[PDB]
Amino acid sequence: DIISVALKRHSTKAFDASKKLTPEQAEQIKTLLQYSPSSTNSQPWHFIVASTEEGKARVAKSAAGNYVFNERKMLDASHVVVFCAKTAMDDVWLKLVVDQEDADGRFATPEAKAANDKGRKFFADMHRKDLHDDAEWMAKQVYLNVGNFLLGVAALGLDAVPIEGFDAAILDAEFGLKEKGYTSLVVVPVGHHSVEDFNATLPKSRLPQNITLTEV
Amino acid sequence: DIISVALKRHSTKAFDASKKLTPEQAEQIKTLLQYSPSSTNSQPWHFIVASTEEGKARVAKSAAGNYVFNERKMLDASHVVVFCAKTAMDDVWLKLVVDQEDADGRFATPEAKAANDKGRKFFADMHRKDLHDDAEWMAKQVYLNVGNFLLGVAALGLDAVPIEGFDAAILDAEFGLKEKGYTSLVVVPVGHHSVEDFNATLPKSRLPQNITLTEV
Repeated sequence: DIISVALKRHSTKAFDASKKLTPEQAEQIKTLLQYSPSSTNSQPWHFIVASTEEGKARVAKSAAGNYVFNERKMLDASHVVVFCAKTAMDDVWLKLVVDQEDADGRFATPEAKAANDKGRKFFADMHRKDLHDDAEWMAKQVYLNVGNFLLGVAALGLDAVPIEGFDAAILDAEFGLKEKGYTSLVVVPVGHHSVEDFNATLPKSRLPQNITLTEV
Repeated sequence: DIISVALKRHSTKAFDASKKLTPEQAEQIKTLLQYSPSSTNSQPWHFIVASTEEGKARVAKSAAGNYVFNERKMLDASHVVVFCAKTAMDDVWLKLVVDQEDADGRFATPEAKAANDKGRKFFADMHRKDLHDDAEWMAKQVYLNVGNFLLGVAALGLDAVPIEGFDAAILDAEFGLKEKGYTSLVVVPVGHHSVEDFNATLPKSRLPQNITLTEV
């Protein structure tokens, strides 16, 4: 029951370090990351999945200064996913996407492929040429992926917490992201909460629909 | 099985206009919209849910020019959700949120309420005062909501399609959004796909994880 899932999930504030994902769960979270939708199937993303103690420690380097209050979340979780966006949408990437759709059998003719390519380039060009906002456009797709992921892991029975409170300059440098054409946006530790997760026993709060919703 | 849901959902290209969701089903999609997470529980969003012939026709005015390929999706679907972001993060909104958390019983002391406000304002100020990107920051939270929503409605057994191919200036004007403090970002028609939805049976395509994913 997905409504139950959405109401019962919460942002975990403390993880049980003794509780790890099963091998199947580890495969399943990667599937969730991969199969998120995105505008034009542009998939303008990279994920770092940290499962080792060293890998997690490397990510937790970003929980520094004002962000130290998120360090233990990264360290004690089973798996920590860093969601990264491309910094620029280039034609090489657009070619990878369309070539992949072709390999998967989505095009009946070379002319269907070309038309799909031209449509995708229309949207990309709107951002990278007209509005000069392709960085933010791609970042939006990554945040969409994040929303999909949080509901997904909850439906798997897994605890998680989305994290914007991290130093992306430190995290980018740690994984050489800038040179590779990426930048880190959101860190999401995943696992099982401990008894120290104070947010497990607080009521969920949201603004009333009277404020956020209009019907016509 | 949420992985099955993830793999079997698709972007609907043709809706059965004879198949309306009940008011009770609409209640569930409104719950999904409301209960999405967001940075600091900022909830910097408004939703228009159009379900009448005239309501959807109003939204569909935005699918003009190069966007006519999306017009029929907005007209034929049962319930069409316009995701909107706030255009600026104001102090009044921040107070609304923390007061709601208080009303919902999340603070045992005044200092706990004050701490939550202070933390929230730290992030808000980072965006609106330092980076001058609060509009983009909030739009990112709205895209996260969209990701949650697309997986959610799929898990309810409902078809949908996310739409960026609309003229947001036209949609904003039609619903007077800008002077209200909002701007439209994504239109999501929801309903049941028709047998003429070619995309319901086309193979799904994603880049392999060997490109997009790094394990450490």
